[PDB]
Amino acid sequence: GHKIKGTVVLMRKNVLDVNSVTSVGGIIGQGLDLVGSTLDTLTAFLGRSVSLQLISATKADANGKGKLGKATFLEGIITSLPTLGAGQSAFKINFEWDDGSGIPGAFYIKNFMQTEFFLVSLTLEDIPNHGSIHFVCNSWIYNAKLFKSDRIFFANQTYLPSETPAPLVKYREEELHNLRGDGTGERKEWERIYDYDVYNDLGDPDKGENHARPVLGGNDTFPYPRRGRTGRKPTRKDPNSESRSNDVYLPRDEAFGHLKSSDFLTYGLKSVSQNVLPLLQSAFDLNFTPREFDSFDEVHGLYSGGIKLPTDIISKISPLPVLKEIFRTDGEQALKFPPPKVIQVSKSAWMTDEEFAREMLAGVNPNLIRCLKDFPPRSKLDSQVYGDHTSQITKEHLEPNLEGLTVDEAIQNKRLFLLDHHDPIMPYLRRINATSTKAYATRTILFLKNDGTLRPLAIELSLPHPQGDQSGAFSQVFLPADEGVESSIWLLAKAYVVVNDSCYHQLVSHWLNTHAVVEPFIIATNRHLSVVHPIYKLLHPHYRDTMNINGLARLSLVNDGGVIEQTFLWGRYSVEMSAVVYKDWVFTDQALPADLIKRGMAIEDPSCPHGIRLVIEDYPYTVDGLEIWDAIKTWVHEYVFLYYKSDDTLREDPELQACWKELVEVGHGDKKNEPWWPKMQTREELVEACAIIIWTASALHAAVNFGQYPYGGLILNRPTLSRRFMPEKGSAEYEELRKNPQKAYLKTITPKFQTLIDLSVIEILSRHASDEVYLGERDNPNWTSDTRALEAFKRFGNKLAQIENKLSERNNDEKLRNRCGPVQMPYTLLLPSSKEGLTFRGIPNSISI
Ligand SMILES: COc1cc(OO)ccc1O
Ligand SMILES: [Fe+3]
Repeated sequence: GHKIKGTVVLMRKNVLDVNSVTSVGGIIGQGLDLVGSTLDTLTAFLGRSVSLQLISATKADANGKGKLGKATFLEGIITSLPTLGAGQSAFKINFEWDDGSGIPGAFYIKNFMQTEFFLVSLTLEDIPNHGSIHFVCNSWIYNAKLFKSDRIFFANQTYLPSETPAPLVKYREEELHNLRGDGTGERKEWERIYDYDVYNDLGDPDKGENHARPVLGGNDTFPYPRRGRTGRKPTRKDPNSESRSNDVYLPRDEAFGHLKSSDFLTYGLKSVSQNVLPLLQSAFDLNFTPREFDSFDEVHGLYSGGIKLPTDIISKISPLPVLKEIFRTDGEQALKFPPPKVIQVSKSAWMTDEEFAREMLAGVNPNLIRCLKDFPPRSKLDSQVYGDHTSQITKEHLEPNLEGLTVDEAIQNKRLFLLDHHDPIMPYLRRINATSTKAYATRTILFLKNDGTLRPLAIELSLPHPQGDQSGAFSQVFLPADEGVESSIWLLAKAYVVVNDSCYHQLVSHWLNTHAVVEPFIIATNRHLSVVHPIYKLLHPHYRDTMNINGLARLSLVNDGGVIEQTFLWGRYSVEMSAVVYKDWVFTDQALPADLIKRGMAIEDPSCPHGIRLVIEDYPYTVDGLEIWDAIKTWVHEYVFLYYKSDDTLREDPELQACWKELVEVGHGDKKNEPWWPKMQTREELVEACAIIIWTASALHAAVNFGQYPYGGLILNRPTLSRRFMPEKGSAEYEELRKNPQKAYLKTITPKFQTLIDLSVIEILSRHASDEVYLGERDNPNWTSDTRALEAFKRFGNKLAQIENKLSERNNDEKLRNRCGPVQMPYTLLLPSSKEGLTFRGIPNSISI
């Protein structure tokens, strides 16, 4: 018949593996672009090492399964190739194919090498009038005897759940079945089995009672999204907890390798909590560095001279992989930190009222503020009088040197806003304040001034059960002052609000509303939508490395004695408190327009550009994100209506339906009966659902994760812990504010040790890897043969490229100063593209850090 020409592109384990790639990190992509040939070790793949077998998409055998044509082995290396690129090795392989064998549509691969490799692609240079077929793989191929079923890959062509090619139908449903792989057994590194399980692996019951943590999800007290199932043996002292392991399983392929050493961020983070944390505390349990800061100047010295420690420790936390890049130093005993953008221009601006309020709109947590409708603000808590009652905010003390409006008119004109942190911490406060932490539940009323700037009017510091629990809310309301002890008091007052905000942001805005919430969709997508499905291809890029970064969090971030419990206010009740907040989480309210309206920050107004009128126009996060959200909406809508002819073609889609059902009923199973879930019946419901998922994985996480060090790298500006209560007016504490307010501020906020852990961790989190795939229409190569989709994708990147310039001119507009503030820090967090490193910009396609 003939002999089809195929070219296989792969990558060897050495190239992507951290343990062996800890040599290159200064520059990647270059180095003669490993054409494969030079330093030939590739002969190893030749011979009886790897075999491929074509599956016909047009010719079906006895039953109806496509005809397979002779296992062919790799023959020879292709030295160069126009589009080879770094770390890749090409191989030639011709297949025995007759004219009457049909068109290939999938292939099987066997790896007899005893050392996995990353298969990249396969291209076929056909026979009849049919063009070149491309197979995009990007998957690790492990030894052939470990599988029992044999790895299968499908060509470029995207087909609806019809599973289209008849000879290909049973191959499509079979692999999907392989992806679910039942729900029994312990998962191994080489497996690609996606399944759910509850959060029952965060504590360590065997090591103690002090170490057990409540089971998150599967119950009504602490509901939570499901997480990827790992099959470890249960804890001994507890059948419902999973035993800890220094290695958490995630389906192979969800774990992304890198070419550069400095890009294994999860590796850096694991090392900080395993090598750096333990080594760091010994120097404090010693005396090389005092346990506390004594002045602000001593804090500013962290990014200048750094912190001197015994060279014995430095020669240990310096030569190690990935950190050898992150950590700054001079030589012997001097761990420095890069200066955060917050003080690069002015070192004092963070203390200004205008900066404190501006950060509620353009900061690390710009998602909470809400337009105040009634007065005084009331709680949403139960019958414990203060929720039934309200807030004790002084209506007698609102609006000093500003507007001569009443509280009734200010609300009518929509000039009053609220940053409510009262309810979430309240029920755990008596418990939190029993430890070494002393916190308050807070509230802060802000006023919109004529110049467009926001200004905090009053802060209410509330405590629990003043002689009770019922009819309880020991509140105190503090007002702004610019001098005398009253100003040192006010400064401390803001630190109480911020300690609440930083913790709410870390656990909710960030971990919960992003990392936690997105994982069940990833499991749902892989278990039910075939790689070939159009929706699968729309979703995939936004899932990259999410399960891997989350697996690390469960292991050392949000675990029993992790960094989060040790650095944030909510302490050991950190994660469980976020499950209590999950209670109020509603999918549809995650869309930017809905969220804004929900918080009263925007009203529906058809005349306006995005269909909504903003209550505060100088609102960076909102103004910018609305542009990106709309870009996402248009792209998903164009993409969806390209494959779905009518609403009935959607309802007929078995893969899409089984996917959503399992997502609602299992993935976010604690909310299966929620009335707000979209029904996958209309095409506009699928557009909305997909837009929310993408928004969450890209722009929401970006706006939330990337300003962490730039704003919070200065612990004074974003303290994460409160150690003291507000100084008693006549006590020796009050006299200390008068004497040394700086040291008074330092004893109230996060201690020195925890500050070094926080800076280390949020420094890694806020950095962009060099091989980051950005929202800016970035994908990888030929993900689909559908020319129409490719074009709709280019249009997407094009509107993003235009949005970028658009955001750039706003930062140069001096009338919009909530974008810069006294700190002179232009809001660049929502710009799509970035270079690498601590760049206060860049929107990755997915939650990768
Ligand atoms: C537990 O949640 C977290 C997830 C993170 O991933 O970016 C980082 C810090 C966290 O506290
Ligand atoms: Fe993150």
